[PDB]
Amino acid sequence: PEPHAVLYVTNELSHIVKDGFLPIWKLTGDESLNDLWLENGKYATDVYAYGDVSKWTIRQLRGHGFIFISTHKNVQLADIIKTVDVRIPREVARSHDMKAFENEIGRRRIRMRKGFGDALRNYAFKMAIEFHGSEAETLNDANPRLHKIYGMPEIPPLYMEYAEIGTRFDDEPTDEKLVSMLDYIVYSAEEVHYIGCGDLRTLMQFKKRSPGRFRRVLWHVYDPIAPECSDPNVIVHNIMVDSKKDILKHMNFLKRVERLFIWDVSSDEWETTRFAEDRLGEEIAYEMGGAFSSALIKHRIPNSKDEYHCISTYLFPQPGADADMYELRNFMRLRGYSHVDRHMHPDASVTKVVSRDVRKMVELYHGRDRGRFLKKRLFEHLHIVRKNGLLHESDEPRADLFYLTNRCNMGLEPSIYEVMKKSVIATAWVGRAPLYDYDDFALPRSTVMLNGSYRDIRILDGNGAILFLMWRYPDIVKKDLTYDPAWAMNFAVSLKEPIPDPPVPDISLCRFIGLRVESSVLRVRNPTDLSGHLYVTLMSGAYVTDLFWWFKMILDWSAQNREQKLRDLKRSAAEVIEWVRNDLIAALREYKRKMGMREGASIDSWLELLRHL
Ligand SMILES: Nc1nc2c(ncn2[C@@H]2O[C@H](COP(=O)(O)OP(=O)(O)OP(=O)(O)OC[C@H]3O[C@@H](n4cnc5c(=O)[nH]c(N)nc54)[C@H](O)[C@@H]3O)[C@@H](O)[C@H]2O)c(=O)[nH]1
Ligand SMILES: Nc1nc2[nH]cnc2c(=O)[nH]1
Ligand SMILES: Nc1nc2[nH]cnc2c(=O)[nH]1
Repeated sequence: PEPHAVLYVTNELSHIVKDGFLPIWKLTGDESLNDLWLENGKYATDVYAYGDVSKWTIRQLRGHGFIFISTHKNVQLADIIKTVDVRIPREVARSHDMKAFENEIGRRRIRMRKGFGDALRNYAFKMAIEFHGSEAETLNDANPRLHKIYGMPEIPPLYMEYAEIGTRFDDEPTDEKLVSMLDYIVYSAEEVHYIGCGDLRTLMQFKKRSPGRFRRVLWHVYDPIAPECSDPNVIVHNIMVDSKKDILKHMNFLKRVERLFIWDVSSDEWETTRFAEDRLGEEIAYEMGGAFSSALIKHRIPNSKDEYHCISTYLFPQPGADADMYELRNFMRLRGYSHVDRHMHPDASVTKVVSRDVRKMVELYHGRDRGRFLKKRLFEHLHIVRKNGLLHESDEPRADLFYLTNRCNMGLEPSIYEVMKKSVIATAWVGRAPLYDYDDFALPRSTVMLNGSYRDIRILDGNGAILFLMWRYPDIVKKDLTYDPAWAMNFAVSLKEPIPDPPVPDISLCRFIGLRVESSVLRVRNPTDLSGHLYVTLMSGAYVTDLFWWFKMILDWSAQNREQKLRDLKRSAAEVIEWVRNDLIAALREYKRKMGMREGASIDSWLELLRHL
């Protein structure tokens, strides 16, 4: 709503910037500390800035909201040598088009959006066990043997009891049929019996394509026509399969593992054959309900039958499958050991299918130039546990990311805070901007700042948090990590996180950019320094910082002593950019004087924590 980035460019690139209609800061590397804070403090939109920034650290530069743009991969600093955030392609200078240039900045900038979410996420796999409002991404980096991934993802087209279908959505071309099958089924199974594995280009491309989850799986692959395989996680079977005795002989019962059953089998004048192949695929699985958690059985749709039977949990259109291709896969969940609790997905049973309702089903969702999102929601739906955060009570520690402030959750604020009162790490939208690509609403910053900050719960804006995690967990969040601080500040981040001893006023906490431009706007629109300094932060709802800690840094920490207090920075490897109980309590009084009801206990709670400490 207010937060900007400084789009710092390098020298060769500078001259053009001068053309476009956004403001240009200019340096001049001297410039004492307190210049950059008052200058930067001017610009209300994003800016461009060029010139010598030798002397500064990075955290110092990110705290200002710098984004680094050059023809070069990097740029000298005082802290370290920072990988350029946005690299302009040569020709796409050069040529000085101002628009091509700017247009260029934005893309990468949205490409940057992931970096942020990532560091965060990455912290939480270092911390939490439950995850709520998850998706394919959080899935993608989950250790399924430890993490516990929940949410309510948007559900794919299914046949069962039961139809409702479709309805149709836009989609995109994806990995070929068979591979793209593997793609959504293989998430947590430790062992995989693949019946009918053919020439194997299938399975092999899966490896050459997504190697990790290939390699943490054991693969029995049954087929007469199957080749040899050097890969030692691939016990290859050249027997053909009519029974479960062909599969049983090859399992270790002394050890509990999640096993997966994939049946994809067809022979070489009509084809009941085709049929009693699939049925068997299934039957063999069904007998072995007891060992497998799952079955991705092939299921071609008959010509000669108007409605038929089968044992199934779900039925669905396979992504990247040819339009004419009239074959859905059947998914059967089963009783048998699993790291993902699938009980919600009903215990695979007998199912009457109206061929034509299935016919239509292929007709909406199949097509070579489709499948991308289908695949997601298939994958998403199969391996996330359908549970709802605001409502769910956890015995273990949890993470609550980028789902809380979604438009579905509207008006149920109370719960949201209760979450943030005890989530390892959760996040809320706060940005008051237009603001494309993102569908959330935002919380009054003030309200966040006050409900949010607890003894255990640290309450920063996204950037603030990034800075903090850099400073506290330097190798969950490398200093070099590319992210966009502007955007990072449309987020409110909470962390189960002790206030520092000593409460050193590190950038991660103490940034407050443009608080002066912020203040005077106040006075001319709704009128009425450390005392007032506080009132603004709240009145502005430009800022989301950790009240508690900030408090505790003032009275317990500053002053104290110029001498004795830097020193306790050194040391705490902290750093800064700006270089009494009776004051603050008035701030509060005045603030809620201007806002009964529309807040905020609490306040009351906060006041009565000074008038006690
Ligand atoms: N190695 C090997 N594999 C075989 C063989 N036959 C089928 N497959 C396996 O069938 C899968 C899908 O085939 P495709 O999608 O081309 O067609 P289907 O197998 O249904 O065709 P099929 O029923 O065997 O042939 C008759 C024709 O019916 C046509 N058809 C038209 N409308 C429909 C419909 O509504 N439903 C079905 N099932 N078929 C329809 C199909 O296009 C098809 O060409 C292939 O991936 C392969 O694994 C074979 O002889 N050798
Ligand atoms: N910043 C950000 N990163 C993400 N990574 C995946 N989803 C998101 C998101 O909504 N925001
Ligand atoms: N099946 C599947 N779908 C995805 N959608 C985005 N990433 C993935 C992935 O790794 N697997």
